[PDB]
Amino acid sequence: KFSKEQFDYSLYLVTDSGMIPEGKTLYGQVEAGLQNLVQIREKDADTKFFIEEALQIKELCHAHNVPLIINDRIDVAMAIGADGIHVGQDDMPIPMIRKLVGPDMVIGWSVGFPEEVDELSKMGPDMVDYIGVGTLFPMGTAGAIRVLDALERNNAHWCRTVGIGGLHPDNIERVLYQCVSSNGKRSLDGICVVSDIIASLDAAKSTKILRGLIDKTDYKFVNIGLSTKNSLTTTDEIQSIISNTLKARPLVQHITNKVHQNFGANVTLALGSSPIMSEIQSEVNDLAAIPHATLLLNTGSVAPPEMLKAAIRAYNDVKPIVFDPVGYSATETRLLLNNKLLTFGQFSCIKGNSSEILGLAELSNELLIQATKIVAFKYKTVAVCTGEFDFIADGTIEGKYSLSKGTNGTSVEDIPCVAVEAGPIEIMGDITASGCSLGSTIACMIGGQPSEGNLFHAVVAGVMLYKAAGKIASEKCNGSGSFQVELIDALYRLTRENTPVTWAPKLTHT
Amino acid sequence: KFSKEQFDYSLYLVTDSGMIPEGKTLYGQVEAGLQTLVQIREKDADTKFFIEEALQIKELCHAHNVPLIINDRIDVAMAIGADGIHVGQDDMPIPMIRKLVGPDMVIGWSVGFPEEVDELSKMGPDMVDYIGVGTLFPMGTAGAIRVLDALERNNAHWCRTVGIGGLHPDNIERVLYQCVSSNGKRSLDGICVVSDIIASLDAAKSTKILRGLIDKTDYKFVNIGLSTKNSLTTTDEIQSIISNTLKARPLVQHITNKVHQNFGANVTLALGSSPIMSEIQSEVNDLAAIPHATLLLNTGSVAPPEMLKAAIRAYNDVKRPIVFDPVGYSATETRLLLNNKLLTFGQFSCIKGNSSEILGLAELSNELLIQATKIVAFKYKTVAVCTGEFDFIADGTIEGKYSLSKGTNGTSVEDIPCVAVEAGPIEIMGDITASGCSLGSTIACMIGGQPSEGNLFHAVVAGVMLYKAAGKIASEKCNGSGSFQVELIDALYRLTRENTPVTWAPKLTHT
Amino acid sequence: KFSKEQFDYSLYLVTDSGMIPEGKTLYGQVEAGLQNLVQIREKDADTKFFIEEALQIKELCHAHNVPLIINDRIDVAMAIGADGIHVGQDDMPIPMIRKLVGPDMVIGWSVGFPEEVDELSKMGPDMVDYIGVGTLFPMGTAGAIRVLDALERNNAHWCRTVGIGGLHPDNIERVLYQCVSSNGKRSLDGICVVSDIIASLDAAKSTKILRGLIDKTDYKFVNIGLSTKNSLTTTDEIQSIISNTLKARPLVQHITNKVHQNFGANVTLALGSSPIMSEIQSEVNDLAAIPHATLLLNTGSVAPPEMLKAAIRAYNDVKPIVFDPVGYSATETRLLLNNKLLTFGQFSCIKGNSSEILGLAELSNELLIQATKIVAFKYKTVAVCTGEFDFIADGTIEGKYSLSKGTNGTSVEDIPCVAVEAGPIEIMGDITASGCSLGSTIACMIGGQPSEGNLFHAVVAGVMLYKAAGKIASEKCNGSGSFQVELIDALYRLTRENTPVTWAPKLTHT
Ligand SMILES: Nc1ncnc2c1ncn2[C@@H]1O[C@H](COP(=O)(O)OP(=O)(O)CP(=O)(O)O)[C@@H](O)[C@H]1O
Ligand SMILES: Nc1ncnc2c1ncn2[C@@H]1O[C@H](COP(=O)(O)OP(=O)(O)CP(=O)(O)O)[C@@H](O)[C@H]1O
Ligand SMILES: Nc1ncnc2c1ncn2[C@@H]1O[C@H](COP(=O)(O)OP(=O)(O)CP(=O)(O)O)[C@@H](O)[C@H]1O
Ligand SMILES: Cc1ncsc1CCO
Ligand SMILES: Cc1ncsc1CCO
Ligand SMILES: Cc1ncsc1CCO
Ligand SMILES: [Mg+2]
Ligand SMILES: [Mg+2]
Ligand SMILES: [Mg+2]
Repeated sequence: KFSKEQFDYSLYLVTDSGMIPEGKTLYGQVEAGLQNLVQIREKDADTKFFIEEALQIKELCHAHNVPLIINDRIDVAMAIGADGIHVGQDDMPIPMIRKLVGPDMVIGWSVGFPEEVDELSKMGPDMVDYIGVGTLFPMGTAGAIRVLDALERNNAHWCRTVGIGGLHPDNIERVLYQCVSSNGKRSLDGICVVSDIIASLDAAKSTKILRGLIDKTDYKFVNIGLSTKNSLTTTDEIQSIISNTLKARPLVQHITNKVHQNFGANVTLALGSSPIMSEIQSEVNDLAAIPHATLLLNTGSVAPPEMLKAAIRAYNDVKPIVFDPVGYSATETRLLLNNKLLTFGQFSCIKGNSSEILGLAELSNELLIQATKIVAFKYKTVAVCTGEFDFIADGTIEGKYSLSKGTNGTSVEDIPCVAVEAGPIEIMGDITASGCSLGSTIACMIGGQPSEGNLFHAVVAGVMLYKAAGKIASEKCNGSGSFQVELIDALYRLTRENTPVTWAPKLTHT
Repeated sequence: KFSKEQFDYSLYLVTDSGMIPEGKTLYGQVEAGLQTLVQIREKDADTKFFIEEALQIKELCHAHNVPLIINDRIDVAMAIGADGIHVGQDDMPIPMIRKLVGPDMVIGWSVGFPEEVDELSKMGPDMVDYIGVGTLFPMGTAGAIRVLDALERNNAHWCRTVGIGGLHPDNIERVLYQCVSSNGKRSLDGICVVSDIIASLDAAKSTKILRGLIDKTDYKFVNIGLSTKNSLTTTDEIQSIISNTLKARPLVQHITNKVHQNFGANVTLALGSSPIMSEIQSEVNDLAAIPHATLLLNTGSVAPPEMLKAAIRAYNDVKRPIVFDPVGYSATETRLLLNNKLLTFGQFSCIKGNSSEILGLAELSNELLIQATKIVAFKYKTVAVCTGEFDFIADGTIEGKYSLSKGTNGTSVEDIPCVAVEAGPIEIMGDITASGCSLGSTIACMIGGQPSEGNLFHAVVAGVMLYKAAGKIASEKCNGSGSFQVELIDALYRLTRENTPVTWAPKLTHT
Repeated sequence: KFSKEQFDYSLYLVTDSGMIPEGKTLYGQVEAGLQNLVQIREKDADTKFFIEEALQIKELCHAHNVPLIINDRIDVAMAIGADGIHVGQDDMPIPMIRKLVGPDMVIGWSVGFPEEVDELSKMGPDMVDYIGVGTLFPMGTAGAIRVLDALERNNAHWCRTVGIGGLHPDNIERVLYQCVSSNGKRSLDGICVVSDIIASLDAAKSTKILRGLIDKTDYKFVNIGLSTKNSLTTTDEIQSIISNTLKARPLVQHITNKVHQNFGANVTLALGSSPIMSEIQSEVNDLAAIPHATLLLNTGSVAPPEMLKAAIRAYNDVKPIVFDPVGYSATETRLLLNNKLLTFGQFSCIKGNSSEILGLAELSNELLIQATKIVAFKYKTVAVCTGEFDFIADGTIEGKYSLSKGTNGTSVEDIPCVAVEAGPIEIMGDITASGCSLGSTIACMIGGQPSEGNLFHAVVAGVMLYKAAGKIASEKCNGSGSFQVELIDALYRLTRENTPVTWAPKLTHT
């Protein structure tokens, strides 16, 4: 026997016999990754060849102290004395299954939505002693969290969790990283690979690899210091962020809709850094390669979800993206298109206005502080919420993740959030590409940071310089038209003078 | 719950959802059908829709007092208080299953070979409390008996049986009828039907029609007297037989190899009947419709199994008689197949072969040929003829009788009527070609002549004399091979027109 | 250099790069069969990869003392100093080629017809120093000989010959065997394999194999003594042929047209041996396997050339066929169908009447003796020519063949030919299947022979017993109809009495 409690879901290898590399058995693979938990899925063979393959492997496994788990069948295992069974949502009811296998056998369940964890919990312990969460990629992380959360809300502590579907080395760290509860108390208990150890020409190696990622603790997703800063941003600091980004001249690639095209192009080389509006898929790897490049990502744009994914990755592969979802919560179509981009990579910063920043937090004023803080954490990013008060929460937690210990209780309630204001300036809401352009700005700051830089300040820097240059234009203008041209000026000037002690905006604490 | 001893396998409906007539449910069909025993096959669906589906039906059955059985899915079975579970030769080991389901519950097993009945028995009672015999048609009856036998050679008296695979109304009586143990003590306990109640646009009526056949007990496969005759054929009888076939002038169609083409052509119109040598398919249904038609069937011939099955079926659809001459049952791999295959296309009125061929058909000296003839003629429910120095003529039709699992009231392969027709050494008879093909043409002509009140046995025995008779004569009147043949045909031509069987050379003994 | 005269064409390996078994080079193959002459054919690559592959191999070869020969090119070789070149009929003119490569270089030519050897010879020596004869199988042997003959008729002694196209172990002996001149002086100088050594998984082995066959001397094609008998057949002998074939009961399979079907069936078991008319392809191997089986082959029959080839081979594979070509020289279609069967296997005996026996000899009375003798030799068989005098020539030469030394001068003029007569019996020409039935007879004799038997006498036996039983019937009959039935009798009787001292026919010498 095994005790439910000795079940280590670290790296959970689920098989699919029909996809084995030639000149290699299944026993041959499952052995390799055993030397670096295991379930069997055979939804096709003869339930006798099933029982033979299963016994042959149940013994390999017990030699390594690891248990064995079976699929759609509740006859087989029983008949071969297996350690547990894992059924999908359209397989057999969870009560019936316990009535046969009785207490003492690990029961896996596939959970995609939360109405399912509400069920899972309306059954108590000794039924569903774990679950494999939805199908991340073919819902992604965002959905993984709606679940990890219905767990806490239901205090379902007995049930563990393993992430399943789409997992690879080119995305594992990220799944493990942003797949933490909303309260930060519960993360994922493990990962399920398939086409990664099974279909591998050398499963000795690949299993080592996926181990390297799984029990590391450090997702450095961007080459900029992620340390949690509690102390407001200091004049000397904003000053050096600018001095950096000027000395640096970040190449900021703009994938964006058409209105912001010219505007943001200037707002960029006004900040004294070169811009590139390229929506060509073959370049994305050549650009992201350039010394200080930085990616501005706008939604709505005329570009296809293929090339957006190509870029989000092209940069992540080299370690800093700024993402502007506009609207991202207006129409059905925008809703999708964003959520889909949001599973492609890991973003350095998500900047949105009060509608967008509530939509992402999953639907006033204190509210907007609660909200930015969610979105900052949920997507492990510095989130920015543009308004009369720009709020700037930091949810990156230094790049830390763990298995099922979550984050040392660092909820979506207690992360560093701030406030940048200079009172009523309605006439910033009456220019186009205004928020899109706070993006180009935030973006230039982040790009100019060196390794030892700090990501939070570079954003909090950007939001000042902009709110600052925005108070000015608003004064020196006759309306909208001129407002824009005086804003681009106020930026071109504010920066070359580089004397932050001047700047309009007051920086509070949330 | 049911007691194993309460399962009536009569009509055993095994489902397959993915073939339901539109504007009809499964419940919908399985309800007309319970107006016995039901099994549920879902080798595709979701184990959960499965379970819901299994429950919807378990009630339906229990309402008509009939039980339900699952398939491969032993868990589903347990899970829903299923009455039995039926698994295949490559599904879960029987032991394992009994370990989980434990006694009280029925276990079906798909059997097809005898090696499998042996295993079945080396496990004894309370394990496999019934089997489903192979796939009859896509092996056949021949190989259903091979198992029915191993079952009796292993007194596995607990194990019930059901025939399955290809079972339709155009072949159910034949299957029930010739699927009996070699000792005539055990027959099939019931039938499995699938495509025929389910895909029916009127399951209500298809179930009735399958009842009709299944518990009836009379397969009148040929429109001739099948009574078990025990007294030797009498001269008055062989005389009337001839008088009948002369006066009715039977049509004898000849599917036969190329040498026997002209020979038996004459041997036929020399027996006062007309011969057709047609291997045309379009025709068969037209010919076998002629008032006295009869089919003589040789092998090796150039025609395709397609047309042969076309023809065998043709005549059987109309209860007209078939004569079968399997050339070299073991001659060569290829012929072996061909024949074992045709032997499952219909119900023969007579099988005729030499010693080798009749040892081939009995399934491998002198007393031996009597035993063997009795076997071949019982196995395939027919009057079978082994030719040699002595011709032996066993009757195996048991009067067209069949029953369910009561087999045949203990009438084995050993105590059917077998006789014998010798007239001394005539070596010169096998030294002419188509001699056995031509004994057929004769047997074919004599059965052709028979009317309803006729009698199939005596009619075979008639032709075997007439032949061996004209055999003796031709031999005495020749000077070689070539001359022998022309004296034979002539001997026949004369013998009959004078029809005085008081004269004839050949002595009719008992086996 | 190599001297034309040191060129040993034993086993001539011509390449086709594009058909090499994986994990095996071409160098890798050509080496193997070198350790057990060689030409290169590359009608596709770049004439530079050609020149590299060629040099790489020209050196492998010279290490084994073997020369190298090239294909359609007269530039390459020259450029790579090769030992010879082999051009087809649609390649470059043979004069032009000599004008470039000049004397001293072996020039191969592909010759299929004889108008080509007439050309080949209208050029003298030093041009075409060899030829590869037609394309045997995809014309066959029969055509190989029309050529080997236009050689002699032209006394072209300089030119050697190699057989090419279709050669394999399952037919090599036969090609080498019946491919002898008409005068017996010149046989084939060697064989060309391709898809046999090149495409082989183990070319070490296969090259050994094709060597075993090539420089052996003994084609035992039938399990019956082939010795050349000069002494007429003796009564005691005919007597024992019968005693044998009766004691034996040969299973004689009859593939034949429909008229002879019944007749010959009797004429068979009259000779007290069992007959089988089977035209089913799946049986041919089961029958030919039976203790004393023997094949009767009739033309015209309703059977397809596929199943005829299946049988001719099925028997040859087990070692005795009797072949009756009727007509075989009437219509265009018959003409083909026969010539085609005549390349499928090796026949123990070819029985034909005076039209058929002239047609085969390639178009009176002395003539018919000259003719049967040709056909007997040409197809390395005992040929029988039915007439008023049945002639019986023996052209098997004991199963001997050699490379290019032919047969020790044993022409188509000087083989054992005889004559069986019993004067005018017109009424044998007025029954059907008469010659077809001499076949069934000849056939039963041959079948009953044991290893130590002799094939010539068994035929010469058959032709008596038949001419004998034919004189009788002709006497004891009223016309045709009865003639047949008294003939079948005379055979049934003649044999069981077995007292040859009686028999009508006189056996002369041709
Ligand atoms: N009433 C106000 N008072 C002070 N600043 C304001 C303001 N309204 C807008 N802003 C400033 O302008 C920026 C963006 O404007 P907004 O809140 O409308 O986002 P948005 O996504 O709608 C821009 P777009 O026009 O490209 O869609 C902010 O970052 C903020 O600093
Ligand atoms: N030695 C013998 N003595 C007496 N009768 C014999 C005999 N051999 C054959 N016969 C007779 O000839 C008929 C068939 O004999 P047999 O069975 O040996 O031929 P067969 O089946 O090989 C015919 P085919 O040539 O079509 O294959 C019978 O009616 C039988 O009585
Ligand atoms: N004028 C004659 N005198 C003696 N024998 C003769 C004869 N004419 C035919 N025969 C005999 O009959 C045999 C075959 O007859 P034939 O020479 O016509 O060959 P064939 O191919 O024409 C026969 P088929 O009728 O089957 O086509 C010979 O082997 C020979 O012994
Ligand atoms: C900066 C930029 N990026 C893509 S196009 C473009 C405009 C060239 O002036
Ligand atoms: C008897 C026969 N059968 C088909 S055709 C035929 C020829 C007519 O004498
Ligand atoms: C001898 C023979 N061969 C194939 S059929 C046949 C006729 C069966 O009497
Ligand atoms: Mg915006
Ligand atoms: Mg027979
Ligand atoms: Mg002929």
